[PDB]
Amino acid sequence: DFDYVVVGAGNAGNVVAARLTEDPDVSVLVLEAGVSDENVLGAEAPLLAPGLVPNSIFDWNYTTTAQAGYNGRSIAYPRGRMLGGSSSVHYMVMMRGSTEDFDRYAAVTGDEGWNWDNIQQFVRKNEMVVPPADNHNTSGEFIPAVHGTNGSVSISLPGFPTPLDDRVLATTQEQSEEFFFNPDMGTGHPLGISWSIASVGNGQRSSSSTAYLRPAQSRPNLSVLINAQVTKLVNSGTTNGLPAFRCVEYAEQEGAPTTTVCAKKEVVLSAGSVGTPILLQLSGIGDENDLSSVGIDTIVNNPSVGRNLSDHLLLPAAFFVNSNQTFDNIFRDSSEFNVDLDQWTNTRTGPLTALIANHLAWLRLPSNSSIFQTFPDPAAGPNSAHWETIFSNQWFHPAIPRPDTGSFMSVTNALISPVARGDIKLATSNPFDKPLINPQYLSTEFDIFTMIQAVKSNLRFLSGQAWADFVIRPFDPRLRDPTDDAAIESYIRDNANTIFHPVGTASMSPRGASWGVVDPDLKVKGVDGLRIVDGSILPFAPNAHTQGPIYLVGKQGADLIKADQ
Ligand SMILES: Cc1cc2nc3c(=O)[nH]c(=O)nc-3n(C[C@H](O)[C@H](O)[C@H](O)COP(=O)(O)OP(=O)(O)OC[C@H]3O[C@@H](n4cnc5c(N)ncnc54)[C@H](O)[C@@H]3O)c2cc1C
Repeated sequence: DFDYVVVGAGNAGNVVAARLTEDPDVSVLVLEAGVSDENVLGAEAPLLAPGLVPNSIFDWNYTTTAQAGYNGRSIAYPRGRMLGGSSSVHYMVMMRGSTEDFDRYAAVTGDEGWNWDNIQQFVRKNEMVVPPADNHNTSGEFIPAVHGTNGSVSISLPGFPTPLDDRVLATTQEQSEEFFFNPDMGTGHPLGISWSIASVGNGQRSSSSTAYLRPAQSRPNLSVLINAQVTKLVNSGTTNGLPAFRCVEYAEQEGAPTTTVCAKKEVVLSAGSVGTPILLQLSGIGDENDLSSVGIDTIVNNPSVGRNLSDHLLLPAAFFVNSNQTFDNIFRDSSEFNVDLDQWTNTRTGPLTALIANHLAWLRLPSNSSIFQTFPDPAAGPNSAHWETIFSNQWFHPAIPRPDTGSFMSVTNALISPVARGDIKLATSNPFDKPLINPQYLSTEFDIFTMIQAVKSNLRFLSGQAWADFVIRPFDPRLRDPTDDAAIESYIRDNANTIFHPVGTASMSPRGASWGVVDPDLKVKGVDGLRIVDGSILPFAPNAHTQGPIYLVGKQGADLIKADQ
């Protein structure tokens, strides 16, 4: 049998599998619930990413419970269900977080190994900078010294330019008190307006399966099974005075017979922020009251399982623009799409290599904001963000289809420092039934107050000279008057959604602490022979879209595992 098993084949799970098998005497089995990523056009051409999920064979098809903060709406909660995990369906944007995120992870676990300086070594293992598809001069768009040159994931500057780029840059000069330029987020200082960097190499997706699992596939000590959903972690004995969890049961689908396999050393859960708590609950590790309400016997009582869920909420907003160079028609006119598909297929250049956004703004509330009279600042620290703004050359909205007429740019906000916390729980003890995902969006005065300010900021930005001949009007007339707080708040609660960055449902904490699910070396508290390496362990939302930090976790976690061999 195998030394390790390998719970999901995702953003962090593929790092662990590929790193452990560098040593030819260590065998790993990866169990992935989903299908192959191989020759899925929508997962290779960057521009086609938004279409892949939610309603599809590549998605788990999760939704949230009804949100009172969103006037009663449930929203889709997409997750990738295939080789590469969510790294095969994401928008490829790459950044690591602020220095304050990592120093706070160190301070709260007691382990200086997490921690901005000590983590930089993994950015170098993790990434290499390669040319943008259009091969433009990237001089002054990032700082080469703070990025990798030899690591596994290919990253680059935007591969196709847009009419927004020069206007964003001119706003950073016209409006520099509020919107100054940031040369590179890799400094650990996220604030300001920076050029996007994305996990794209040679005009296509660089994902965790392309970058780690595929090169490693010729190894005889690595084994990868797809269509293999783990349905139970099995309490396999008692070792080191604790219940041991080194066996798993897996099946192809509901109703099929289950296969049992064991690890000699450890089972590694890399099922992500939704997949990991629910699997623990299904195996009897979680809140005793919740488990017995659904007919499950508790083996380890730990109420932190599935709690402390943080996410970045999303606010979308489209504006009509005077332009024929937006990406909207690629999605409406088949001739145009096919001309750009041909160029992409033959040369890996043109519109299909384009990103969701070429520029990103990371922003704070004023130091004397009235909200601070009743909330302590929820930012990771004074050099970190309250919100983000993302500028796209088309219509972008997760819940409203692109209109048939009009050219658009969109201004999407993400709330980076929420006060809200939610949970993930079981509705039933059937591993094939969907979970109850309740992020509790806009359930605090800080969260709604900040999104109102975010909209006023968006409107000062679009009112600059650079936009005068370009922006015509908002798609939604509630975005016309920046002084009308009632109209703005109505807009936010009818439109806010998610930007897909859940963390925290299996939080790491100090050894012995009375909250958290894992120790700082990522071992499950109250159990022997089980380790968690994915997004679920991060105890706070970072200053980053979450592939960047999650790859660092995948990287320290592989080392943490080797250190106990
Ligand atoms: C539409 C969307 C857009 C996004 N946009 C971006 C972006 O631009 N940039 C960015 O940085 N982040 C983005 N994200 C964030 C990022 O993709 C995730 O935060 C991160 O990749 C997840 O890392 P992971 O290793 O925790 O989980 P995953 O990559 O989700 O992997 C978990 C794996 O576990 C498998 N699994 C789950 N349960 C089981 C089981 N019981 N048995 C077997 N297999 C199982 C899943 O099928 C999956 O393959 C996006 C995500 C989505 C859904």
